[PDB]
Amino acid sequence: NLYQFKNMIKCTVPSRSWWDFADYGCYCGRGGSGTPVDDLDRCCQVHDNCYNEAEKISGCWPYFKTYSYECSQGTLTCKGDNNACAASVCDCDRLAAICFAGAPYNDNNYNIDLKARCQ
Amino acid sequence: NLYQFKNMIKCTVPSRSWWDFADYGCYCGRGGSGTPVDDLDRCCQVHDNCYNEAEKISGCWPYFKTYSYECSQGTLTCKGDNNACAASVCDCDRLAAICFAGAPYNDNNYNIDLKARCQ
Amino acid sequence: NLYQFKNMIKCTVPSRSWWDFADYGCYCGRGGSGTPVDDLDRCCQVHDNCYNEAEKISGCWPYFKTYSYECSQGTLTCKGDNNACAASVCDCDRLAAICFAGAPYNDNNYNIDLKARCQ
Ligand code: NA
Ligand code: NA
Ligand code: NA
Repeated sequence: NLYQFKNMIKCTVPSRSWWDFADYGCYCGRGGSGTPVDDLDRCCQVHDNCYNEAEKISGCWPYFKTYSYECSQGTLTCKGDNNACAASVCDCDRLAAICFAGAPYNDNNYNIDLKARCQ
Repeated sequence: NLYQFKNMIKCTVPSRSWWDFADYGCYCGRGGSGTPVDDLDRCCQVHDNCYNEAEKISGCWPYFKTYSYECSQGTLTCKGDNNACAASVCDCDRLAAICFAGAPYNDNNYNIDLKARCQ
Repeated sequence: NLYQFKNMIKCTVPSRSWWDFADYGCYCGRGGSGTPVDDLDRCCQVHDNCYNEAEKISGCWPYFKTYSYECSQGTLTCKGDNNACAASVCDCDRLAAICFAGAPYNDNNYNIDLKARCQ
């Protein structure tokens, strides 16, 4: 669910706010089209594609679905007790959190004009 | 709930992204005031008024309430097993999805400046 | 939960829309950094800090957590039947609703450019 994704992010990028990732580029936190602005934005595009695949499971609603994971400080693991939807969503969140940790953050791509940059 | 509304939209307007409707005009996806910018925006205003009416039912929370509906490809139906809140919310979502299918989409009303257009 | 906070606001500031508070300053409805733009924005900053403290309770997710409160027209009370997470979240929402009622609303701080005002 949304809060668990937020906490995963806090596990891997403890210095940045969840808000820095909530409105970046063409895909982070909002938007589903256009050319990704930079590598971080690409991470968000992959995450978006990942959630769309999980939504194919009947009744699977990513932002609302609770799952079992663990952050053993810096390290993320999706636990084996998860159902199909949970496990899928947990995987999507995990991979994105790790993707966000490696990508550089360009302050200029924060809170951009979707009409001007997103195709 | 939010995901079911998203899927209703995908049933009736399969070509557009849910994101195209999430930030349009003065009423689509956000905002509750000002003069609607075009016919599509009017659809969103009617939907907003519809959710406010459903919220009069104790404990009825539109974006969170799950309901029974079906999309038999292009066609939408709210199933008879729904409680009062569910049935109401399902109706609101159904009528808007169909409204969105007929209204033309003006690219210029996407992600507008609420301060500049919304009274 | 989100809808209950919205209703608390409607209890204390019946004249304004929930939307007027959903995108104001650096902290209302979104953003977690920068210098608060005015007293209303400070209310939102305190509310944000309050939710972060409640999130320390295992499994406590503010926007999703349902609680027991009552609005006896103008007056707000968090009922004694709430668990730790509920009671905390209810308190955060109550204090903010009352804070919003006293602070003046500056139309110029609505839907601002986060890049330009938020540090
Ligand atoms: Na690159
Ligand atoms: Na017309
Ligand atoms: Na002051």
